[PDB]
Amino acid sequence: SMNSDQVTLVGQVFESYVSEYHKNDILLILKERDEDAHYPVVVNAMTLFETNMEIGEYFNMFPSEVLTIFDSALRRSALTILQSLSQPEAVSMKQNLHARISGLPVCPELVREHIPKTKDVGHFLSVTGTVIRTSLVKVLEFERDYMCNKCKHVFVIKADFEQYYTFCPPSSCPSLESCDSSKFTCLSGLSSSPTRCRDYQEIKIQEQVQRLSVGSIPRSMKVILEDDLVDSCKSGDDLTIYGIVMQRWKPFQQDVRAEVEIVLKANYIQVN
Ligand code: NA
Ligand SMILES: [Zn+2]
Repeated sequence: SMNSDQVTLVGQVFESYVSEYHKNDILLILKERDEDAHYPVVVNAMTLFETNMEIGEYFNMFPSEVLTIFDSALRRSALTILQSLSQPEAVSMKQNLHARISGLPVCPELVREHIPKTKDVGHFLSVTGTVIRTSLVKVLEFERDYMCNKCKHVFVIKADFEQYYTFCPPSSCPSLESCDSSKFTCLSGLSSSPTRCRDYQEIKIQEQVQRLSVGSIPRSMKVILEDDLVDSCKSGDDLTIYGIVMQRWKPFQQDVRAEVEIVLKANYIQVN
């Protein structure tokens, strides 16, 4: 992963870029009414990567974690802009901010007309295709709260995207004080204290045979939409999808056969 030295520089370069080129974009988000909704901030990667050389290297190396760092810099930039207003009570802070990457440097390794292959797993790139199928939006739980039997420390576990958002019970207390306790209790179903549930949607895109590069039989691909990306396209649209190539899988069981799948975890959708 990245050490604190690299995480600091990444967030600080992004924070200054946003606070200089997207000041009004954050102001409009702050001016919105619904505080629990998810709001995007769209950024041109090409212009961003030109301000700093290391930011583009870490992004292409650790896209998932760099995007997480970007979201932390958006909340700090939002709170700074909010505190600069003469009447900060006229707007409301928004905690669900997502950095959505658009405009990658145009090159064959990042902008694709074909379905990415196994070699491309883990990389952030764009795929252009046509929507052939959309599913209904589903509400899914992505985090579950637990507590320690010895310290009463409430912690959370993350649903594994690669295993279709399934949870695995831990056996180590992640409290600040080293607890040897392996006994924990599940608090997810006992109450609905938070609404930590996300919108989820699957679409199917296919290569466009009307393209010179696409041969006779086009291939298809599942794209996962989450948060504010759901309901952003319909069957028939021409989409350019920016995101991370990933593998979802289910192991063999007693009577069940295994299945592995290459999908695209969308980060931005551009309708053409
Ligand atoms: Na063709
Ligand atoms: Zn504990």
